[PDB]
Amino acid sequence: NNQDELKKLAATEAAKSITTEITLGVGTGSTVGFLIEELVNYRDKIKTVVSSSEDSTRKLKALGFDVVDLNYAGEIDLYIDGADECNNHKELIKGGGAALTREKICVAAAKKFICIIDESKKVNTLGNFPLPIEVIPMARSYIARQIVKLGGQPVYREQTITDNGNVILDVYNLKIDNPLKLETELNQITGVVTNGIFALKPADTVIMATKDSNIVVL
Amino acid sequence: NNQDELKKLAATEAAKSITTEITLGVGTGSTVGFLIEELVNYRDKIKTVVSSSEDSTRKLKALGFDVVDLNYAGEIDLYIDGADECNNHKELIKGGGAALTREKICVAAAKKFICIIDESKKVNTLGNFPLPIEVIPMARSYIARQIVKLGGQPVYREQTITDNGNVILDVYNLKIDNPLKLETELNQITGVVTNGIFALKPADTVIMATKDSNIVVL
Ligand SMILES: O=C[C@H](O)CO
Ligand code: NA
Repeated sequence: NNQDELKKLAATEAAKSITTEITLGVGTGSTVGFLIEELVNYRDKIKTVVSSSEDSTRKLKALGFDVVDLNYAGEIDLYIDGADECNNHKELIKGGGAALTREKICVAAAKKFICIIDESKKVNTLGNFPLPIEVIPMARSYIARQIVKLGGQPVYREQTITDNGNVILDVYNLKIDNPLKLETELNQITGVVTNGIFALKPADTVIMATKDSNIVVL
Repeated sequence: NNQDELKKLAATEAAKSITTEITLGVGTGSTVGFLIEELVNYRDKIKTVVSSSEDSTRKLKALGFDVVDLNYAGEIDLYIDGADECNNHKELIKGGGAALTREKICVAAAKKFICIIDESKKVNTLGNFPLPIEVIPMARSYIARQIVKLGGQPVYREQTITDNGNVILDVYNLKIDNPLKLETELNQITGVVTNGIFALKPADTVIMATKDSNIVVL
C-alpha cells in the first residue's frame, strides 16, 4: 500500500497553487501534515498563516511560520485541507479526527478552498463515514434524540473534548443524498455548534491522488 | 425599584404554575432572581432543578436546591425565564445577560416555557433592543461582516465571555418583522453558536406586569 505516498502527492500538487503573496489557511489531519512540510518551499509567498487547530499551529510554528488569529488576518486567500468523504459535487464530510468547527470557519472565511484527498475518500453519496457534529455538552442528549428523529444513529464520543470546550456526536446510518437540506436541518437544532457536512459552501477545487499515483483535479 | 416590583409580581405569578412535582428549568437575570427567591415556597414540588447559567446555579445551591445537569434530567417540565423583548407572537429577543445559549437549550428541552416580563419589554416589532449572537471567538470578524449584509450593525460586547467560553455580538438596526426567517438564516452562519431570537420555539406563556401593577397573560 502507498496511501501515505498518495497523500503526499495530493499535498505537493496543492501547494503549487501558492503562486502569489497570500494569507494561507491550513487544515488539520494526516494529509495536511504532508502539506505543512511542503510549505518550506513557499516561504517567499506565505505572508500570514491562519490555522484550524492547535496541532496544525504547533507543526507550523515548528517550521518557522507566523500563525495569527483569523480576526487579525481578516480573510484567507487560500485554504488547504483534507476530508473524510467527497462526493461528485465536491460536497464533503469533514471533522472526523479533529477541528470540525475551526475548519468550517476557515472555509467560510476563505476566498478559495482546495480539498486534498487520496482516492479512498472519493464516494458517490455521502454517509458511510459517520457524520461528526460538535455540540454544546449540556445539549448532547436532546440533540441525540432529534437526530434519531431524522433517521440517524447518534453516538457520543465519550471523553472527547474539542479545543472549543465542546463534545462530539457521530451519526451513523445516514444516507445523505441531499447534503444541502440535511446541513441546513442540523444547523437548526439548538445546541449544535457545527455539523461536518460541507455542502452549502463546498470545496472550490478537489485535488485527488488516484490508486495509480496520478493527480485528478475536480 | 418600581420596575423591580413589577418583575417580582410577574415572577410570583409564574411560580404558581408549579402545581405538581416537576423538573424545573431556571432562567437568568434580575427578573428570574425574584423567581429563584420565591422557589422556597415550592420546595416540596420541585424534584429536579436544571440551570441555564453558572450564575443561577450558585444562587440555586445557596438556597439548598439540587442543581442537576440536563443530560441526566432528560426533559424539563417547566422552564421560567425573562426576555429583553417580546413581540405579539411570544417571539423573544434574549441574551442581554449573555446566557442565551444554555437558555435556548433549556427551552428546546422544556415541555412548557413561561416567559416573565415587565411591560417595558413588550414590543410590536423585535430589534430595537440589539440582538445578541453568541459566536466562536475566531469567527467574530467574519460573522460581523455577514451580519452587515443582513442589514445589521454588529458591535462586539467588550470584556464578556459566556459560560461556554464564547463572545457576543450585539446587532443594532434590525427590524425583525419575520423572526422565524431571521432566526433560521442566522443559524446558517458558520461560527454562530446561538442567536438571541426565540421564535422557532416561542414562549408558550408570557406573564407581563403592566405599569399599573396588573398581570396580563399572553
Ligand atoms: O437577563 C437579561 C435578559 O433577560 C437575557 O435574556
Ligand atoms: Na450553530
